[PDB]
Amino acid sequence: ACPLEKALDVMVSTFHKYSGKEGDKFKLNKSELKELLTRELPSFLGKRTDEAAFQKLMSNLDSNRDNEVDFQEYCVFLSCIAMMCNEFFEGFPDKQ
Amino acid sequence: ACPLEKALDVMVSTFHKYSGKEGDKFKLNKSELKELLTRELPSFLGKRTDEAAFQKLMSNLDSNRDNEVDFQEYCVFLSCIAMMCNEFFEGFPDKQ
Ligand SMILES: [Ca+2]
Ligand SMILES: [Ca+2]
Ligand SMILES: [Ca+2]
Ligand SMILES: [Ca+2]
Repeated sequence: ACPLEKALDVMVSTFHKYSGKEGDKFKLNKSELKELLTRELPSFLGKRTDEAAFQKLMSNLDSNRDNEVDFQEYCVFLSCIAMMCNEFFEGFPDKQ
Repeated sequence: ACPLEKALDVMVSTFHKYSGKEGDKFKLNKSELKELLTRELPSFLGKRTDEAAFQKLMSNLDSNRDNEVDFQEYCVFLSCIAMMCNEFFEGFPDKQ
C-alpha cells in the first residue's frame, strides 16, 4: 500500500466536498469553511467554534484577500497544521 | 479518526520514517529523499529515478539551500503535488 498517496487523495477530495456547496465551486466561503473545520478537522479549533474564531481563521487563511479560501490557501493551512502535529510526534515537545 | 486528520498523521509519520535514517534526523538528504519518493510516492517521479531527476528535485525542494529537505520544505512539496492532482479533479483542465 501507499498511504501517502491515499492521504494526498483525501486532502484533495475533502476540499471539494465542501467547496462545491455554494458559489465558486473552487473556493471555500465562510459557511463552507465552518463545515469543513467542524466536520473534518475538529481538533484544530476545538471549542473555538464562535464567529470571532471563524473570522480570525478566514483572515489568517485568505492571503489574497478575496474573502474565500482557495485550494492553494487550503494547502498552506494544512501544512501549518501538519507542522504543529510534527512538534508533538514524540508525545512531548522535543525541541527543549 | 476523521479522514483528513488521519491524512495529516500519515504526512507527519512518513517524513520521520525516512528523515531519521541518516545524519540529521529531522531532514531528508538525497538518499533518504530517494527512498521516500520511490517507496511512498512512486506515481510522482514515475520512470525518472535517475540521478539527474533526483538532483533537480532536491534543488527544487531545498529552498533554504542547506542541501537537505526539512519538514516545512516537505510540506511545500506535498502541497505542490496536491495542487497538481487538483488540476485534474473535474476530468478536464478547468482554468482560464
Ligand atoms: Ca464554494
Ligand atoms: Ca483567498
Ligand atoms: Ca536525515
Ligand atoms: Ca533545506
